[PDB]
Amino acid sequence: KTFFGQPLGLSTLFMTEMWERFSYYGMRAILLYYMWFLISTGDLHITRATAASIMAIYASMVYLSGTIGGFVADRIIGARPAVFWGGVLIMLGHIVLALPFGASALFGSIILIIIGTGFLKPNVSTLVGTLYDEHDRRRDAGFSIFVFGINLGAFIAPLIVGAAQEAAGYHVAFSLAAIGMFIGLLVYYFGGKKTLDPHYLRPTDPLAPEEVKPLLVKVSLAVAGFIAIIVVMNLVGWNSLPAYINLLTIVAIAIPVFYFAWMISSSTEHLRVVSYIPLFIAAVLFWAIEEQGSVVLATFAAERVDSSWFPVSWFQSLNPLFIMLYTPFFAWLWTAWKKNQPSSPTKFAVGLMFAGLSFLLMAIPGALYGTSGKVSPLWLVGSWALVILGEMLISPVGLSVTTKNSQMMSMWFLSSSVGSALNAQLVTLYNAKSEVAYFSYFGLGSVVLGIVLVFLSKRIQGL
Ligand SMILES: CCCCCCC/C=C/CCCCCC(=O)OC[C@@H](O)CO
Ligand SMILES: CCCCCCC/C=C\CCCCCC(=O)OC[C@@H](O)CO
Ligand SMILES: CCCCCCC/C=C\CCCCCC(=O)OC[C@@H](O)CO
Ligand SMILES: CCCCCCC/C=C\CCCCCC(=O)OC[C@H](O)CO
Ligand SMILES: CCCCCCC/C=C\CCCCCC(=O)OC[C@H](O)CO
Ligand SMILES: CCCCCCC/C=C\CCCCCC(=O)OC[C@H](O)CO
Repeated sequence: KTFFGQPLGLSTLFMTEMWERFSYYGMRAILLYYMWFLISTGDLHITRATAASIMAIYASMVYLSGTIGGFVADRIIGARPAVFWGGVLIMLGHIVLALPFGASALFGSIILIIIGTGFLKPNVSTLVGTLYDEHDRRRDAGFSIFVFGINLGAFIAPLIVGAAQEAAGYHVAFSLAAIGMFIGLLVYYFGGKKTLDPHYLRPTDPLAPEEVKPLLVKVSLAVAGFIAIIVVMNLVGWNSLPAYINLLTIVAIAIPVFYFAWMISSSTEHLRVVSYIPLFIAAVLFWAIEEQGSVVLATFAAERVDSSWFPVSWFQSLNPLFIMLYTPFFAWLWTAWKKNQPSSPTKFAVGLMFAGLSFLLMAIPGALYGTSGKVSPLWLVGSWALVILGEMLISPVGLSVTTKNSQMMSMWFLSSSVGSALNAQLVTLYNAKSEVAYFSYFGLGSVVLGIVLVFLSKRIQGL
């Protein structure tokens, strides 16, 4: 008796992540429109450009805390309570938005989910591995099934939460995301006791008595500095929301920049570290375009599409839908393609070009029909079809390339945060008048950088 040939404990983690992703993407399917609504009622005193910028840097920070939660579980609290309390914090963030408050609660909600997701996201995946003994061949299949639950929860969420918003408003819709995470907690708590190893109720590499003080020193310096920077900013008058967004952008980009300067400074090993830079650049750019689906394309869906008969947030389901459609294809493909399968950097290259083609595609309707009318939903369908096609190329191979150390490995995960941070800047350039320029410009540029990468793709391979 199994769960698709896997240990029964996988079903518990399948359900857990499905409902967490449900809560996350259900919220992000409507959060932008929600901010638009608050602005329209004079409740939220920002521009739409700023609102969209918030979406991007919010994503960026969620990914950033994700690279930290694994450490916290392994060394301090344990993987299983990390997931649980991470879940509680996520639920609370959604609770906060369900309350009769308005713009005043946006910050508290965002902070809660950033921290909570950071605790839950990397450690659920960790617990999936713990189901299999070392050298169990089912491991790949198991993680593949787990990912399917992630995509599934991301697919039904905008459909259900978006419908709820249309029916009963934002506060009810947000409460459904909260309920979703709660379901995840229910199945996780009572399901984990039955099948998860008690070993992971505690940290696996707990701090040694001599390790505690320098860690405390380390984290307290970082906080002190961060606080100091925020102090100076307010003194010199750089205390607007765009200013803080710029600060987090800087932090998000400085972290990998420092790591690269750190590695390159500290002979044969070296060339590869330099060799990874164009790949890391290609990763950031792909994620940038891909992350804009919930921001720029969300705006385009709400303003430029004949979507009078269905909740416009439903467009956010296309991303995980195409992932699920493409997945069993590429599974077969990389297997059947035995003879001369492309290298990992080529995938990176072609992947970025596809993401670039997705934006180029979106430039056509405005150039052909103008940007004052509305166009068919199919333009967006085609765009997501393309960029997900690019994801199938670069995503399954991403951590594979970069692992050919500990900070270096984290940097694949950070490419997601940096592309999103870059988005916090670029996304403010998009509007009705600049639409055709925006898409063409960043579309062509991405393709060319993919063109460059394929030229470079052999030297890097050999290394
Ligand atoms: C792997 C999939 C490849 C997909 C790439 C591109 C395919 C889809 C392109 C979208 C064509 C636009 C649809 C035009 C249409 O239906 O007519 C409506 C007209 O009013 C235009 O707004
Ligand atoms: C919120 C809905 C779930 C019901 C749980 C009620 C218990 C309330 C407080 C105590 C919870 C601490 C649990 C920590 C933990 O590691 O749980 C995970 C493990 O037991 C199962 O996977
Ligand atoms: C451990 C408990 C988890 C419970 C999750 C939270 C959900 C429970 C109740 C949801 C509240 C519904 C929203 C109330 C509301 O004001 O709706 C909108 C109203 O203003 C008019 O449309
Ligand atoms: C199995 C492959 C099927 C699709 C081929 C891949 C993409 C190549 C070309 C797609 C079309 C490019 C955009 C042009 C376009 O949609 O024009 C539409 C009309 O202008 C709308 O009335
Ligand atoms: C592999 C996909 C191939 C798809 C078909 C080729 C697409 C090439 C260019 C499409 C964009 C052309 C739009 C028309 C346009 O902008 O006209 C401009 C006029 O001068 C404006 O007054
Ligand atoms: C399906 C595969 C790839 C399809 C994408 C091919 C599209 C080719 C070029 C993108 C759009 C062309 C730019 C149009 C343009 O800049 O003209 C200016 C407008 O008239 C006004 O802004």
